[PDB]
Order: sequence, then C-alpha cells, then structure tokens
Amino acid sequence: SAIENFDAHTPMMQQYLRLKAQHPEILLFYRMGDFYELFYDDAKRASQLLDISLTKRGASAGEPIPMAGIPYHAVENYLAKLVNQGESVAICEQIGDPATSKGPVERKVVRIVTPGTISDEALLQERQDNLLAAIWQDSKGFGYATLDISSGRFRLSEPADRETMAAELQRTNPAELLYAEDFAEMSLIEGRRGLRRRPLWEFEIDTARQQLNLQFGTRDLVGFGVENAPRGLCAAGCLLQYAKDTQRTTLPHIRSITMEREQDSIIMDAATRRNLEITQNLAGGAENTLASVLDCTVTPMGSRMLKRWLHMPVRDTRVLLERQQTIGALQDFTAGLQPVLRQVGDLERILARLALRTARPRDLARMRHAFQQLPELRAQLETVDSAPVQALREKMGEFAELRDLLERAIIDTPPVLVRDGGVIASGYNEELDEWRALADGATDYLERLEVRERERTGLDTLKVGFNAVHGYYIQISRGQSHLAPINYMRRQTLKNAERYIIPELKEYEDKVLTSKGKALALEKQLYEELFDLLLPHLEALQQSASALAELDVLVNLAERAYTLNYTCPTFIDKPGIRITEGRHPVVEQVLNEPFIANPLNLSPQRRMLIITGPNMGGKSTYMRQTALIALMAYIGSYVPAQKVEIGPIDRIFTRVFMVEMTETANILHNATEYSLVLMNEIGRGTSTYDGLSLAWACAENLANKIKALTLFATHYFELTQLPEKMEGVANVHLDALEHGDTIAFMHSVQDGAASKSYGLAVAALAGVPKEVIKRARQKLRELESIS
Amino acid sequence: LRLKAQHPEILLFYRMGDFYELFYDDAKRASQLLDISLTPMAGIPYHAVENYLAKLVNQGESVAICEQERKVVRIVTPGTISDEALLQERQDNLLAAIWQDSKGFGYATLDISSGRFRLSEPADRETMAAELQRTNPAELLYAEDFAEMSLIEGRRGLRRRPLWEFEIDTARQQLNLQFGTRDLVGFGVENAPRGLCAAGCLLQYAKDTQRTTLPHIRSITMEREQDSIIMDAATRRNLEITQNLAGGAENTLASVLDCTVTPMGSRMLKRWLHMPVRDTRVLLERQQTIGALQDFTAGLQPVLRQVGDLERILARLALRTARPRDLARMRHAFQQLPELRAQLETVDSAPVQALREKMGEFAELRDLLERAIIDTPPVLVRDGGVIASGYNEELDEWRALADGATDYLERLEVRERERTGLDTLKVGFNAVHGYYIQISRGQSHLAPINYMRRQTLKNAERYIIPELKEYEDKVLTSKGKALALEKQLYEELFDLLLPHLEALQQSASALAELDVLVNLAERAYTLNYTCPTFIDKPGIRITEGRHPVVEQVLNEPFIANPLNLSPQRRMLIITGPNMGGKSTYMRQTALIALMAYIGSYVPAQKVEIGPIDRIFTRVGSTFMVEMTETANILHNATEYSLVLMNEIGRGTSTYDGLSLAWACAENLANKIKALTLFATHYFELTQLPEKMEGVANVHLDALEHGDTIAFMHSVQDGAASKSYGLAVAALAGVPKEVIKRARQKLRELESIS
DNA sequence: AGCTGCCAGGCACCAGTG
DNA sequence: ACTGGTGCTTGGCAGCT
Ligand SMILES: Nc1ncnc2c1ncn2[C@@H]1O[C@H](COP(=O)(O)OP(=O)(O)O)[C@@H](O)[C@H]1O
Repeated sequence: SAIENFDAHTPMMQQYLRLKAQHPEILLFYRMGDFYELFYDDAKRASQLLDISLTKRGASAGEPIPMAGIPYHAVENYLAKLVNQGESVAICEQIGDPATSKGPVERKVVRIVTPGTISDEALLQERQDNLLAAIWQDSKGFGYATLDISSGRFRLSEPADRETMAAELQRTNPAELLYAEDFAEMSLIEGRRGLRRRPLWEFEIDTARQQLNLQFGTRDLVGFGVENAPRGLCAAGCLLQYAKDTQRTTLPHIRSITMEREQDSIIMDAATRRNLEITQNLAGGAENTLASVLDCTVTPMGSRMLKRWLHMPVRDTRVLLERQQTIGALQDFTAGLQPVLRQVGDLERILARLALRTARPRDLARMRHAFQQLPELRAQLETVDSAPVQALREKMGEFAELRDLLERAIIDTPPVLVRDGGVIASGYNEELDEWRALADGATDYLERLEVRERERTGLDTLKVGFNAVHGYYIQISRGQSHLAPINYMRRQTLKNAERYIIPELKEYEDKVLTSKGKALALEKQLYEELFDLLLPHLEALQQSASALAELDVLVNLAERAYTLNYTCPTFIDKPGIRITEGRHPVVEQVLNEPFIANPLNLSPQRRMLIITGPNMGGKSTYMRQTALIALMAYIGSYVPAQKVEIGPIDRIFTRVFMVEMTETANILHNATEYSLVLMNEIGRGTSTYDGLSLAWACAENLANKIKALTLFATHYFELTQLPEKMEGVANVHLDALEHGDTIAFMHSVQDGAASKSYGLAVAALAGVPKEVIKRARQKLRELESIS
Repeated sequence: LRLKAQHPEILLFYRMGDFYELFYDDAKRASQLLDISLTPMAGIPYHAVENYLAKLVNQGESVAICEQERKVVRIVTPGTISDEALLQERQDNLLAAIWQDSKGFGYATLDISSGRFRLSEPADRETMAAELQRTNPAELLYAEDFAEMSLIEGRRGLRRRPLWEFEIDTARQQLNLQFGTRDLVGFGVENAPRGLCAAGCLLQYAKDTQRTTLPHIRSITMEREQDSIIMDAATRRNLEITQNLAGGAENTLASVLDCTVTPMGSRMLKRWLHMPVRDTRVLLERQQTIGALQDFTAGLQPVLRQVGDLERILARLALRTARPRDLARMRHAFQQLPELRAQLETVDSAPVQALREKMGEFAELRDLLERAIIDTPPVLVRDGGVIASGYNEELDEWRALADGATDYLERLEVRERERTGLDTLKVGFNAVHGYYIQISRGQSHLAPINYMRRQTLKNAERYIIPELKEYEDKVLTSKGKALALEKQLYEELFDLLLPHLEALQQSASALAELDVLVNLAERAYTLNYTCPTFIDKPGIRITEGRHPVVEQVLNEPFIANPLNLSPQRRMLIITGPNMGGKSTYMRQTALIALMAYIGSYVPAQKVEIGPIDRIFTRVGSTFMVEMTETANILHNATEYSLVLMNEIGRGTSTYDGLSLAWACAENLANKIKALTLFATHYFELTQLPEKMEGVANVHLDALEHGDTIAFMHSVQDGAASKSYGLAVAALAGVPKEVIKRARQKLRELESIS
C-alpha cells in the first residue's frame, strides 16, 4: 500500500532498511540506545518467538511501523531462545557518538548469530560437536566441508556418490548446512535442520582458493593435501566466507584444512551407523549406545573426540599400534590421572573464545586453572614408559609464564562479565588500583560527612545516600526538613523526606564518577590487553588442548579395557576376522543375565557365513558384535574378546521394496574383498520364490566375484545349500534346543546349518492356537517329503 | 523444604520473586521436560506460568503451587483441568481409574469439563489394553494391589491409590449421592460392581482435586462389548483413525472427515470414529439426518461456528470459575439459537427436529446477559468494567459520582494551567501518591506557593493541594463502591444461570451433534459418498469402493474396487505385487465398514454390509509380533469379524511360513468363518479354493511400459500369474548378470511345484 | 517480603513560538 | 529552524506499602 521510496522514510528507517537488506531473510537486532529493536515482520516474528509485546513506532508520513525490542543487557537470554530454535539473528550496534552526530549515529552489523557458528558456552552442548557444513554437487559428484568453529577443525571431503554423501551427512550431523542454489539431489538435505540456500558465486573455485590461501597464509594449498580437491574446495570456500561474515573478526584458530580420503578410514554407510547404535540408539536416544558404555572420559572435549573416533575408525596401522601401546602403558595410571585431567575441563572451546576475543573473565579463570594442572600431569606422565605418551606429554606443554600472567592479572573469582569491572586484580596495574583508590577509597568520606552534618545540624534523621537518577544527597525527614540549613540546595523531594545537595558533596560526586569511569575504561583495556599477550601462543595452546583431549580419550580407553575385560587385537595382512570368545560390548552390559561369548573365523577361504537358527536365536547380535569389534579395533581400542586377529577392512556395509534392492545393489557396486558385509532378511519379492532367487544370486555374486567378508543371517533354508554350489561359503547357526513343548535359546554359534527351522515352534511360543500349529505341522511334513 | 513433604510425588512450583522456582529433583525433572536451564534449581516467569502448567500437565505431571508466609495454594492435575489455557481445543482430556478383581477388570473415565462419565468391565487383558489405547487417559488412577502392571506401567499420569478407595459399598453411596439417586438402576450400572469400584475411586479423586461440588456430573453410562465394533490397539493404529503411524494427525481418517465448526463437534466426531456402534437404529437415524440436512449445511455452518465450545464454557459455569469473556461467548452462542431454530424448522426429519428441540433457546438467559455485561468485557472481572450501564441503578449512580469527580479534576487541571500560565501543567495519578499536579522541571520554580511538593522526578515535580486530595477520596470511594457492586451482580449471574445447567448441558450436546451430522453431510456431498445399507447376515458388498484418505491426500487418480464377501465367499486369497495396493485395498474395506458403522456415508457407489462384531488387522522379533497378533485374531475372531491379514509367514523359512499361512487360512475359512481378506505372496495358497469351499482368488497386476513399471491398483479375479521382484531389482540397479542368475534360480524353484 | 512505575538511551513526533 | 514536552519494547529496583 504505502509507497516506501527512500525519500518517504525517516533517516532512522533509511539507515535500518539499508542494514536489513544486507540480511533480508534473518532477524535483525537493531541497537537503539538501551534496547535492541526489530521492525516490520521481524517485530511480528520476534514477538511470537520470544513472547514479547508487539508494539508500534509512530510515523508522521506513512503507515505505523510494527515494532518489538528488548533491553541490551538481556540480549543473551533471548539469543539463547532464538538459536535454540534454529534462528539466525544479525546483531547491529552503534559505532558512532550520538553527541557528535547530526543524524542517526553510525551503525554496523558486528556479528551474526547462526546455529552452526555459535561459540558461546551458554549456547552449546558440552559433550557434543556443533558443526557448520557446506555441501556442493556438480555433474559427477559431491564436495563437502565441515568446520568446528569452536576448535578450528576444518575438514574437506568429496563423496563420490549419493550413498556416501548421505552417510557423510549422518556422521557429521551439521547444525547448519550451506548448499548451492543449483543443488539437484535435494532429497539428501531437505528437512535437515539449519538449511541455508546460497548463491552459486560463493562456490566459485578461484575465490575459494584465493580466500583459503589468504586465511592460511599460504601461496597454495598443496601442503594441506587439498590442492586437487576442487569439489571440496568449492564447499570449503563457501563455508569460510560464511564463517567470516558471521563473526566479522579474524579467525586465527582456523589455520589449516585437511582432506578426508576414503582410504584413511573405515567407510560406514547410513544403515550401519544406525544399526550399530554408535552414538545414537534406534529410537534416537543416547542410552544403550556404544558411546554410553565406552565414553567415561572426564573432559567435554575428550568426550567429543572419543565420539569422533568411534564414527571414524582409522586404517593407519602405526597410529593404531601407538594408541594400543598408550592404552597398555597407562592402565595402572588411570586412577591418578583422571581427577587431574578433570580439572582441565574444556580448554579447547575456551581457546576458541580467546581467538574470537569474546572470552569472558571466568574463561580466562578456567584457562588459568587448566594451566595449574599441567605440572602435576607432567609429573605423572614422566614415569610412564612409552614413546606416544611422552609425545603427548610434550604436546600438552606447560605455560607457567602464561599461568603466572593470569595469576597476577585476574582475581580469584571474577564476575561473569568484564562490563562492570572488579576483574583485574589489584597490584597488576599501578594506575588502575589508584583510580579505585579514589573511586573507592573515598567512600569512607560519605560516612563521616553524614555524622559530621548530622551532629552539626542536630537533625537526627539526617542520612547521606546515593541515587543513580538524582545523584548523591543529604536526606532529612519531612518532619525535620523545615530546620535544614538554607544553603542546603534541594535536590529531590519524596513523600516523607527531603533530599539536598551542598558544594562539598557535589565535588565528591564528580570526583567519584569521573574516576569510576576511569577505572572501568582502563580495566576493560587491560583485559583486552591480556588477549594481545595470550594470542601469540594460540597455536601451541590448541596443540595442548588437543593433546589433553587425546589423553582423556586414551586414559579412559585404558580404564574401560581393564574394567570391562577387553583384550588388545592384532592386525594381519590379508582380509580376515578371527575372534575367540567375542561379546557384544553393549548387550553384555545391558543384559542382567550372562552373555554367551562366541567364536568367529573369517578368511579368504571362508569368507561368507550363512547364518541359520530361530528368530531370537542371536543371529543379529552376533552380526553386530562382529562389526563393533572391528570398529573398536580400528580406533586403537582394546576389544571385548579373549583374542582377536583382524585383517584390513575398507568399509562396513549393512542391509537389514525398492529400498532393500537399492541398498543391495549399492553393496554389489561398491563392496571389495576388504569389505565386511552384514545382511539379514534380504529377499522380499512379490511371490514365494522371487525374493529368495535374488538373495541367492546376490550371495553368489558376493561369494564368487566380490569376495567380501560376509555374514548373511537368513531364515531361508534353501540358502544353506550355497556352500555346495559356490566357493568360500559355509554354514553356521545359532543353537537352540527343543524340550517337549518349548524352545531353549542357547545363543551359541555352531558350525553347520541349523538342524531345522523353528518357525512353527516360535509361532507356538507367540500363542498361535495349538490346533493350528498342529495343522501347520501336518502341512510341513507334506512339504518336507519333496526332498 | 517442609512444604514439599505435603505432596511428595508432585512437582513444587515455589513462589519466589517474579517467578516460581523448583529445586532438586523438581528442578532436575522440570528442566528435562520444559527445555529449561538447570542451575539444583529451575525458574518459571510469572507472566507465562499457565503456558508451563499446560506443558507439564500434558506430560502427565501434577503441579503444586506455593504462593505467599507460604503454603500450597493451588494444585493442577492432568486429568482434572478445566481452564481453556491448559487444554487443547480439539482433544478430549480424560481422568481414568482402573481396577482388577480376582475375576475381571473395572474401568472408568471422566471428562471433567463435559461431565461425560463412563464405566466398563473389560473381561480380559487384551480388551482392557484396547480400552486404554482408545481412551488414552491423561491421568490414570490404579489400585496398589494391581497385578497386570504391564498394561499401565509405561503410561503418563499414573496415580497409585490405596485399595480402600476401591470398595463397592462406599463407591455406591458416593455415586448415589453425586447423582442424587436412591440407586443406579436408571443409569444401567446397578449390577456392574467392578465398574462401580473404579468409578467410586475416580469420583473421589476428582472431588478432592476441585474441593467444589461438580453439578455438571449428573450421569454415568456403561459401555457393553456388544454395543460397539471392538478394535485392538494395532488395528486402531493401523487404520490411522485419528493418529497416523508417525504419531501425528496429518493424513488420518479424522483429518479428512473432520471439518466440524466447533471444538466440541470435532472432539465428538473423533469419539464416534473410535467407537463404531452396532445398533443400526442409531445409524439409520444419523444417516437420515445427513440426508435431510444436505441442502442446509451451507447456511447452518457459519451459524454453528459462532456457538463455539459451549461445552467447556458450561464447565466453568458449573465450577463457578467462568470469566467475563466466557459469559459473553455463552451470550454469543445464545444469540445463534433463534436462527438455528429457524433454519432447522422446515427440515422434515424427526432426528433433526429432536436435535432442534433439545438445542433449546434460553431467550430469558440471552436477554439477561445482554443487559448485564458490556459488548466486549475484559478478561478478568477483577478490575471491573464488566457490568453494562443501565443494569443496576445503584451501580450507575456510583459510576456517575466517580465520573463527576474525575470531570472536576480534568477541569481543575485546566483551571490551574490557565491560572499559573505553565503549559506543562498536568493532573495525574499513581498508587503511592494518588492524585497529583505535575509541572516540568524547567517550570517547577514557577510553582504557585500553595503547591505542596511531594515527588521529584528527573524532569518534573509533583505537588498536592487540598482540593486535589478532596476529589481523590470522591473518585476512589465511589469507584470502590462500584467495583464491589459489579462483583456481586457478577456472582448473581451465576446464581441465575446455574438453575438451568442441565438444560444448558443438553443444549451444548445437541449443538455438538449437529456440528457432527451437518459436517458429515457436507463431507458426503463433497467427497461423493453414498449411504450404506444393512443386511441381516455377515456380508460386505462394495461397488467401486475407495480409500477415504488416500483418494484425498494423494494427487494421483484413485482406482476404485469392488468387493464381494458373504458366507458363501468368506475369504479372498490376494496375490500379486504388494507395493501398497493390497494393503490399501484391505484398509479401505475396514474404513468403509467403520464409516458405515458410525452412521456416515461411505466412499463407494454402493455398499451393503452385515453385522460386524470386531475388526482385526495384521498389516505392516518382527515374526514374533506378527504371530502374536495372528494368535489374537485366531483366539478371538468370530463369524461376524472382519479379518485383514498381510503376508504372514514372512520372517521364517519358506515351508514353516507356508505351513502357518495355510493352517491359518484354513482355520479362518473353516472354523472361525470370519470375513477375511488374506493377502499373501504364497502362490501355493492360490490352491485353497479348489480344496476348500467359501474361498476364492483375486490378485493385483502390473503393466510394463516405457522405462518403468506401472503398478495397477485394480483387483481382478483369479490368482496372480507373475511375480515382480526381479523387475524391481532391475529398476533398483542390481547388475544385469545378477538378475539373469536369479531368473534361472527362480524358474528352478517354482517349477518343482 | 510484596507491587507500581520510573528509568535506561536511542530517534521521531508534535505543538508552540522564529 | 528552535524548544521542550511526548512515546516504545523489558528488566532492575527505588520507593512505597
Ligand atoms: N551371545 C548372546 N548371549 C546371550 N544373549 C544373547 C546373545 N545374543 C543375543 N542375545 C539375546 O537374545 C535376543 C535375540 O537376539 P537377536 O540377535 O535379536 O536374535 P535374532 O536376530 O537371531 O532373531 C536379544 O535380545 C539378545 O538380548
């Protein structure tokens, strides 16, 4: 309706609309003195989201402007509300001085708070990573980049197909996801939280390289091993531009980037991560997962590292051997190291706020406290004989000098904010504790002026006091007020009292507030100056936090191994899995009855097992424990068995309609002889035998061509004939015994096909009427007479 | 501390500042329930406390409120709230009590707002389980010696009660007292002891939560098994009646049938959907109404909408908690009745005219509320400005006095301003100082000497003078007497309205049902439904039937299908692809039966249908679950049952599964004789019709064209003669060579039989 | 311990007097 | 153009009880 041309707007709205256009789709907090305000649809939304009153800002020429707002000092509680809902918010501040500005004071968006770029402790989860990610798709593949803005961890990868792209998204589970406007495979990302559509130009390869190299201080990206990963570079370039625009400061903690090559780790598809319940159970909870058993780390950063390891098993033999050695060597040390490591806390995220220059007084306080743990940690670790632990000990560093700085600079228990001062300890700066000496030391004066004037006037109600609004005063009761000296200058009247000012008290008032201002400005400048002193050491600090997190992980793994009775696995050259008395690491902890340990023997000659046995026999658990044991071995952990020898695993596949078949094909197209394939219940055709026929042909392809290590749980008794027909296939089964009426589930794996199929017995157990089980048994004997 | 001891299993909201606060386990729990920070301590903003009580009670938590020294002044329990803010408009909220004899079960539910009070005596566990699912109580009372804890243990709002709260003699005495009856014969529950024990407990608990008479609870009804189509939880969930498999409400039967215009209508329609009645007399009557009201829905619905949730408004009347906009909405509802009475006048239908009469008019009550209350009264009566001028002479007098006093002060402002020549001069008001004369700081030194200064502001001075305080008393005493008067006249409205509560409850009930029937009429017109007919023996004959939801939700053409079931053609074996077409065909059969049996029109060109005692589905250890559901069908289905089964036998060996499907089919066809759609992949089962009377084959087929396959949804006679797994494997990308081997294997496996 | 309402500091608005 | 009063969010807290 109203024509909103430039000249139709007040200078305020011209300024505002100009800043708002700079972020058309996200809420804009617009600083107006003591309030952050919103206008138009921002006001309406904010009013709905934050439960604040929708009001109006009058207009002489035009429509009234919808309006909402909150006091500047309350902004964090509200940012919490918004980012907790996936909402970005641009934060706009007053840069200019109102007193020296004819028009509206200069304003700027200084920061944009988005779900994947938060670094404030209030807004994060301690034991969970919170990543920003960018995704890109061209004609022949995907590019993908993640950034942990709190740690600087910057990763790049190029999933070759849709299936690995999906798996990658599920693993990294970004809180915010930037995607190019021309992204075609939307089914992969639509309905993820934190979606952000971006213009194609943010993905341009040349700017990506220019910007990254600028960020890293490099001439090219060769040394980062990403110089030839253009798909990935396009996503990384977009991600980095987003990070810079949201923070609008230097990001010195983002100092390198690393490519995630497929050969470096065990690739797990979407269904495997979920079926193994690694960090999430099948109902979306965190209870009864692999992490819930293994993660007894003591620092938040360690908890997160462990979870990353578990989702990303490494295939580097030397790394694994080194972690294994570390776990052995530290086992008798865990009790003493853990209480100390605990006191280090989340050094990694504190350092993020250091690099971002947003660190608050308690952040530095906690940084100090961590530094104070280092010598003790150094002392405990000197004794331990193993190279890797000494490597970590060196990397942990010591920062006695920085520790001393923080001990001299900041009081024992600082306030939350530096905004009001009382953060910089006395003795640190001669000028400061001398402004305080004024602003504060002369508060004795008020007390004595009171008794002096009270005795001099003889008015016993006389009190000296202070009021933010009216300033310092001498107060007399209304009853006595007619008796006051005539050079008492009335300052403030109340119902039952009069308040006055005299020249002496007025001078003190200017003295106090001038020097109070001095102290606080100078204190803020000293606090900022601590950033200048700490920052030069950022790189060694991050190394330290990294060392400390890895120590937390390895120490915890040593304690788990001991307490849960785990063994060190050994690595063989050829594909294979030899397990003696293996257990399911989660199920054995959950069950309140004994877990039946089981063997496994897989080799290039015995590479596929057809697993039979009843429903509830333990086929699924057996297949899962196999993959968990492999996974654990490949993060350097000890494993829940009496002994394990394991060859290399390139990838773990899981398959347990169009969807079954499409997943099956994916195995058939991508599995290799180094793959572990776990399969169940495949073969749901439309008739009696079409499904089973596909299962048979798919198995044959896995046994004869692909040659993957394959555990194939099935109830199709026809498939127990496979070993007869093709090389590399053998039968095993989960033992069960029938005692008259019932069926006993032994949970023990035995060579050979099951003696029989127990569909009828399991049906009976479920309660199917006995007359019907009886007629079914009669039908079964007919079918079995074909043999 | 000590106040928490009074109520141990109830969260304590502790009044402390501008907030309430919970500590320890209460802070722990509250934080994980309300997405709120845990410092142990947690806080709630006073302005939005009701927004939190609603969330906590929705999750089954009672909340105790400890105001100001201090004591528990308010308690809300999930099953006994009646405030609008705490309820959801279109969902019933029930209190239930559950009891187990060394004989059978006892169950009772109460809608505390409508007063709808139901009793039943489920005979076995499954039936009791079904009852819980259907009724989904927000709060559930149970005896301490309750044996079948597995029925209830997972539920929200569990309330463990002493066994003595479940005694027959005191339950009777209490129930009789409540109803003002000598015995319960007139309610048809006099000899339903187990039911009565449950109702006894429930009613005591509800009385205890309110500490008020509950006059709107004047009746109780027994639910007998032969009265409705029984559905177990799986069947209920599988039919996505009001809840879809996801847990939501989109793409459900209600989501398509429910375009009612009042919240009470929506809630009542939903009860109907979950309780199909077997009494054709009621159905015929509902059908006739839907037919007679077809042409009228257009004019009726805008009017019915204005009636609103008169049902929950009347609860607040009965509990004496009704607020002014509650009375104005009742007024508004009253103002619709003559128009509704006039529209329904010509409708030649005895059920419609019964509704018209039972709807009433209350012209005297309408007129009262028009004279008593202003057009749009404030939310609370607390601050007055509720009672309309002209209603009470005395009231008008106190307001006129208050008004002359305030006019004088307005004129005082003017007189004092002109007289002093200070253009900032104003008269104002606040609590601390009452009436005052304000002058800006810059002018305050020109204040006239008679001005007594009382309050300095940053940029203004405030003064009093005798004249100001004189008319202050005038304003305040009159305005005081007027406010006290409003409150009495307001209470008096409850006294004049309450005697008509019974009639008023019948009226909101009539109005609710009209919303439902009129809506079903519009539905039947808009979605091209037809009126089913009822036959005496089991049978289901459908001409061109469709699935009520699929046809609306999916923007593809829906393919309609016949069905012919009778005692001579009791079971259909259904082969061919199951890519949704078999399941849909089976579910639409159930849904059509359900709709017929709530009196709705149904989506077909013609439906004749016999009596149905129960509808079972087994569609969509998995095998262990499927067999457990199969078992329940085989133990409980009769020849009046509709049994729908998909592909049992999956999840075990070919031969065990076939043997089980075969034996199950035989038992259904020959022993039970239920009307059964038996969907299967077993081609071997298509041999049943030769060996067995009353069984026949039908199948779905597909068509292969272009670079795809079109899965037809047309049900045709005979067994399927193709399988499609290989065609699917190929579309899905399974390598050509692999499918070729599968083809050879397939022929080899099939040709043996 | 309340409960009421001023104030915070931006900018625009408006009515009077140039 | 000046002058000097008004208004608008929410949270802290003085100034009354
Ligand atoms: N090795 C074992 N020892 C003891 N109990 C087991 C073992 N393996 C499985 N179970 C238990 O038996 C149940 C059936 O196991 P599952 O693997 O689901 O059976 P299947 O997949 O063969 O039907 C599981 O709930 C599990 O708790």
